Order: sequence, then structure tokens, then C-alpha cells
Amino acid sequence: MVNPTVFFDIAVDGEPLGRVSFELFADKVPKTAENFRALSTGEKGFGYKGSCFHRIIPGFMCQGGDFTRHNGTGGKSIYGEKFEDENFILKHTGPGILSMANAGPNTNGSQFFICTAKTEWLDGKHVVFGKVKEGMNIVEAMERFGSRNGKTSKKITIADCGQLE
Ligand SMILES: O=C1NS(=O)(=O)c2ccccc21
Ligand SMILES: O=C1NS(=O)(=O)c2ccccc21
Ligand SMILES: O=C1NS(=O)(=O)c2ccccc21
Ligand SMILES: O=C1NS(=O)(=O)c2ccccc21
Ligand SMILES: O=C1NS(=O)(=O)c2ccccc21
Repeated sequence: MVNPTVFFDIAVDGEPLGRVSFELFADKVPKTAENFRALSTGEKGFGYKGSCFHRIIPGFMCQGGDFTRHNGTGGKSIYGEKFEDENFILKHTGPGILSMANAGPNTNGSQFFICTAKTEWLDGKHVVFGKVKEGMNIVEAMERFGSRNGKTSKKITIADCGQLE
């Protein structure tokens, strides 16, 4: 089947910035892709809409998905529990790679990061499950609001999100 595409409409201190869309590699990592797809549509009753990118490190990555504690300490999968690292088939090859944050082997929840460079040292530790398809320039615009320690200088939020045809 055809891989799902999801979009995030990003806002900066509540002003619209632009749209970033992702291919999710359901053909390689179906469980991981389905988690992110469902959280992006809100079909389980919760997920990414209204949440923020809480950690952004320019030249490295923009990190989000903590819709429970808003700071890197929370998140929730669609599965009732944190889930396995499905496989490490896909690697951190460059800008645009969408990968799972975690707290150790087999502890995937809802946090993820969009790489803005090649991050090969994360291979085998974080599960890659998608890639920016359109709006990488918007990820680049976002990255500028990050800082050395990851704290953001403006509030970067997913104003809306869902699945495209
Ligand atoms: O691809 C899948 N990985 S899974 O075990 O979570 C699962 C459950 C049900 C249907 C499909 C799939
Ligand atoms: O239908 C599904 N129920 S499930 O969420 O466990 C799942 C996981 C992956 C792909 C499809 C499906
Ligand atoms: O909407 C929700 N229903 S839920 O209690 O499972 C939940 C848990 C955490 C964040 C949001 C939500
Ligand atoms: O070491 C890490 N733990 S984490 O999942 O928050 C994370 C996200 C991005 C890059 C590195 C790391
Ligand atoms: O320049 C780009 N335009 S894009 O949105 O297709 C994209 C995706 C991934 C890496 C780079 C780029």
C-alpha cells in the first residue's frame, strides 16, 4: 500500500509560519508509522495538535511530540504503553529524517525529532520512520528559534495537523 503523508501547520508565538509534510514509511516500520499517523490526525482522542517543539538545536534537530508534559518529560503512544524499537532498517542519512525519541531500548512513546543534518551516531538507537516531503524550508525557519541548550526563543507550535491524500 501507499505510504501515508501527514502535515503539520507550524506557528511561531501563535502566528502562522508554514506547512511541513512527511512521508511515513509504513512499508518498513508499520507500527511506528501508524503511531505517528494516528497522533497527527487526533483520531484516538489525543495527539500532536496544539503541542510544541520543546527542544530545538540549530544544525542538529527540532524535537517535539510531548503533548502531555510539554517539556521532554512526557508523551503517550496509541498502544496503551511505550513500545518496542520496531527495527533499525532506516538510517539517519541527512536533513528531513523523522525519527523517534526515547528513554532507552524499547521505550517509544510519542516524542520524535526532525533532523536538520546527518546524525549517523543515532543509528541503531532511534527508529527512523519518515522523512520531510515538503516544507523543509519551514523546518529551517523553525530551527532558527532554537539555541545551544535546546531552549526556544519563541513558542513553536503545531497549530494544526492531520493526514493528506
Ligand atoms: O503492522 C502491525 N504491527 S502491529 O503488531 O502493531 C499490528 C497490529 C495490527 C495490525 C497491523 C499491525
Ligand atoms: O490496525 C492497526 N491496529 S494497530 O494500531 O495495533 C496497528 C499498528 C500498525 C498498523 C495497523 C494497525
Ligand atoms: O485525550 C486523552 N485521553 S487520554 O486520557 O487517554 C489522554 C492521556 C494523555 C493525553 C491526552 C489524553
Ligand atoms: O539522546 C537523546 N534522547 S532523546 O530521545 O531525547 C533524543 C532526541 C534527539 C537526539 C538525541 C536524543
Ligand atoms: O530542500 C528540500 N525540500 S524538501 O521539502 O523536499 C526536502 C525534504 C528533505 C530534505 C531537503 C528538502
